[PDB]
Amino acid sequence: RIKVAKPVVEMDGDEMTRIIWQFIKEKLILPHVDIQLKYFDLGLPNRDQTDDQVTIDSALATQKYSVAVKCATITPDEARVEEFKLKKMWKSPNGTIRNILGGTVFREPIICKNIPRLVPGWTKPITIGKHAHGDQYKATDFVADRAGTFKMVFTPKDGSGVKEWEVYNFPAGGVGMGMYNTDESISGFAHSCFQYAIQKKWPLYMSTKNTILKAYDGRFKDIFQEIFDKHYKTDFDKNKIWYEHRLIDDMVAQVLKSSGGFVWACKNYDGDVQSDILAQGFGSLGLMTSVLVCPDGKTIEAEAAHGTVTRHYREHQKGRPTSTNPIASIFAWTRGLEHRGKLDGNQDLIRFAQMLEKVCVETVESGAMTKDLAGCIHGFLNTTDFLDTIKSNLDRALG
Amino acid sequence: RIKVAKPVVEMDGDEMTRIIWQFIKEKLILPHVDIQLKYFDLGLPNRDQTDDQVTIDSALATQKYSVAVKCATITPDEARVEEFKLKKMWKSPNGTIRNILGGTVFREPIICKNIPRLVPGWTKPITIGKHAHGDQYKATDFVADRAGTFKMVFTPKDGSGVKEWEVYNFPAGGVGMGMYNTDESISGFAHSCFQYAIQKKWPLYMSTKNTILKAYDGRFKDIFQEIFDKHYKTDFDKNKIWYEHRLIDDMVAQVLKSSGGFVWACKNYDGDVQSDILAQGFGSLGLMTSVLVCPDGKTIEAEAAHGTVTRHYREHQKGRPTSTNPIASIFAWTRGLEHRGKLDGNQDLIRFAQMLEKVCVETVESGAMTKDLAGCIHGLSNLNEHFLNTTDFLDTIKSNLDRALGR
Ligand SMILES: NC(=O)C1=CN([C@@H]2O[C@H](COP(=O)(O)OP(=O)(O)OC[C@H]3O[C@@H](n4cnc5c(N)ncnc54)[C@H](OP(=O)(O)O)[C@@H]3O)[C@@H](O)[C@H]2O)C=CC1
Ligand SMILES: NC(=O)C1=CN([C@@H]2O[C@H](COP(=O)(O)OP(=O)(O)OC[C@H]3O[C@@H](n4cnc5c(N)ncnc54)[C@H](OP(=O)(O)O)[C@@H]3O)[C@@H](O)[C@H]2O)C=CC1
Repeated sequence: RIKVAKPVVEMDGDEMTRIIWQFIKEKLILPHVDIQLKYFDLGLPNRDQTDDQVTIDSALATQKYSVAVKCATITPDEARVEEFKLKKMWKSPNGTIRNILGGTVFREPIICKNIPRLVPGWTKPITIGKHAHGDQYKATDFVADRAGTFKMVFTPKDGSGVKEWEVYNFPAGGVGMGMYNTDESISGFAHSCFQYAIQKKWPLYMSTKNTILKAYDGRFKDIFQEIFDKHYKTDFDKNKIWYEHRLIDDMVAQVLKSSGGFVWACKNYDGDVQSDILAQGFGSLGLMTSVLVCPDGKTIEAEAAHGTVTRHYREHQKGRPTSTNPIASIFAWTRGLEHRGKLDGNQDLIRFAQMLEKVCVETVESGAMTKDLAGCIHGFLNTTDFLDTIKSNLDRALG
Repeated sequence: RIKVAKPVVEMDGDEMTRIIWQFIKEKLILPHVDIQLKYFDLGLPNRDQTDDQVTIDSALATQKYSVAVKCATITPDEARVEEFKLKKMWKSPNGTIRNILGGTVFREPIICKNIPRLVPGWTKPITIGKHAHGDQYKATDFVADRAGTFKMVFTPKDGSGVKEWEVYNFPAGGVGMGMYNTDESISGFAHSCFQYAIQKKWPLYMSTKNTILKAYDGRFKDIFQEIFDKHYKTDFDKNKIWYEHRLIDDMVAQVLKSSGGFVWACKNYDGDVQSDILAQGFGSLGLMTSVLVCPDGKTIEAEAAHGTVTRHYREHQKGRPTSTNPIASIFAWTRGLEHRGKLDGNQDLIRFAQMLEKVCVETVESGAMTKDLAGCIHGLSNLNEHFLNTTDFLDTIKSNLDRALGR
């Protein structure tokens, strides 16, 4: 049992992933790792009870202890309010955490040699660098229930000329929203993508729709171009790599037609959508890592890219067995452990974390998998039996 | 030559598509069809000169004559202002036309039997119903060059409680934007998708990110669900089909692992992105139709889903040969002519439009194709011997159409 000097922030979640998480912690991590966990229940009942304070606390603890492992959580809508008897529609915990921590979320597939791809052309993996700040996740939206003028107004701190924009004169009912991003957050996002692309010796592509959002998306295009020209142009030339900005509509088709082997800088929203296309295309949502790398180059939050997988939980609620892939949730733990071991200089912790990752891949390659992966092969084991095979193979590998 | 009583609005465009468009009109349409064409040059130099009035005018003309055929156009940014030396960064002509006309843009692949898919699982076609109004296309965005507060003001016209929301307090430089949609536009978009799904006898899926944009995306989900329960539940139930709302992140993955055969209602932005994933996955951006179906159920605007193909035009400008797929552009004319034929009752125009569509598919199926398609068969890196260049391919279309008209 490996002794761990510093703690790891643990963010418990919801539904099917909460079930998988409990097994990982109690049967895969804690039996072989003497680790202190700063436990934060990000389960929807606890978030409602604490009036979403538990979310902010888990993020501040992450900034403090440098490492977080997050279970998928429910982002409530009108239907969840009825289902859980909530006080209100709480903001996305992911949105709250990412806005507090900041940075770039790096997402990439967990490759298994035996799993056929839905996109055979993708011979090499692709990494998405998703901007973790602002945009839709920090937007203010409303229902306009009558006629009225929708205006935007920017009042500078320096008391210069007040700017005013008439967005829309509503003739009747509708919807409106406002959102923002900062030069400093875009800069940190840009630096992280150029640094990762150099490290991988891979070209970097950044996508926007600047032809439409000329000022909003144009700033992303401008900031990335400026930073490349000043700090990374020479390094990119030395490593025989390149940087290119493409329109999102073009980029997505370019990706699908490609053979992989590149870094893709995505805006916040595109990052979510496109990483799920990548994860599915390579094999499954259960086969993708997701790591938030903060601008300080020390703090991380590892998670799965998928959700609480509600549809599989509904079957469980009926007493029926399920076939939910836990590998991504396992990799949230291992990636959080690898980083803990890297900071502490604990070679034993890194070695265990690398070994649990390897057992996951080996188990799939040995023909033991969940329905999502069996479907890739022919068009399988239940959740608990696949997890038991992981536990068996990890104990067998520990000797 | 087929006589046509009523006119069709023709919106000319830019770069590679403008060259292709000239051949289509002069060598494929006009030699066989006596039609009045309400011409509008939406070519970037002309838009600048007329201060973008030509765009507004073309859209008003489409409302009058019920049919428009549009060539892909450049939406200018800073780099285009430098290149063309423009008066300003003019708004998207598509955004402008789409917001005046309104409706849903229906996008689907043009299927060729011998073209291998990049997504082999897609054994049946998929139609995207793209909301053509509001959102990022009617957005107001800005660069905040200094610290300051960004707030939204909603002033009700009835004189009731004026509302305020502070979006952000900028500590330094940044970006801000505001956007909207209407209940009327969402309702019309909903009705169009449900009706098309019944017509196809296909289930309908609508995607949003309502968990994040609880009010904005929530309105789409609510309006679609309201309209389904009230007007289409029985019609869907009798036709063995269903309607389902999905989160966009789940939807895109569900689509990629599907075998096709459904209608996908997309919000404005997603509609563009996902249409290009669909087009590429089925074979090419050159093999997809795009038709704007207005709320009046009479007015349409047919186009290609792709852009002006700037990269291919940059090679053309160097004097080098290009291999650009004109089929999507040909289908924009055929769909416009097909609809003109339908409204007027002109069966000979309908049959010509259908014949020219048949020629396109048969030409590719005969092994005569552009680089994009040949690359599906032989690989984009290992190719010159397996594809025809642009004009050469177009000459093959011309020859095969002549041969088809012969019999
Ligand atoms: N970072 C986070 O915490 C995220 C949370 N969410 C939340 O999750 C909830 C459910 O959202 P939903 O849209 O269903 O998204 P999910 O990603 O939870 O599930 C969507 C579908 O993807 C497949 N899938 C996802 N994960 C796995 C897995 N581990 N193994 C096998 N298959 C998987 C399943 O497909 P099939 O049904 O075909 O088997 C599943 O029904 C919502 O409340 C949402 O707010 C959503 C995204 C991210
Ligand atoms: N509705 C409209 O009018 C639209 C206009 N635009 C405008 O088009 C311009 C260029 O935009 P861009 O981002 O390059 O998008 P395009 O769709 O014009 O081109 C992107 C790439 O897709 C492939 N492609 C697209 N169409 C064809 C075709 N007909 N035949 C063969 N290959 C094709 C080519 O790939 P490869 O390079 O690999 O051969 C091409 O370089 C911009 O000015 C933009 O504003 C963009 C979208 C829509």
